[PDB]
Amino acid sequence: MKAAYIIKEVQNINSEREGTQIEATSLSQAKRIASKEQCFHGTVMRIETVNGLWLAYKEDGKRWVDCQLEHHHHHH
Repeated sequence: MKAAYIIKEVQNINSEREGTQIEATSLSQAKRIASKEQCFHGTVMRIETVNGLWLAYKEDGKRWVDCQLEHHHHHH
């Protein structure tokens, strides 16, 4: 089944902008779509859920960085 993702192209890793709605059948496929859709040299592509959770992002010339998906809990 397709899932909804949001792809953002941002100037800086810790920047926020409106993204674009995509559908993809896996996170792997969403990453392929996001890299293909990059419009500007030197920006960061980020994949989020519709609820705004960071899933992964990629700077130019670097590999995808996968982000932590679970809510925090106390370890002590």
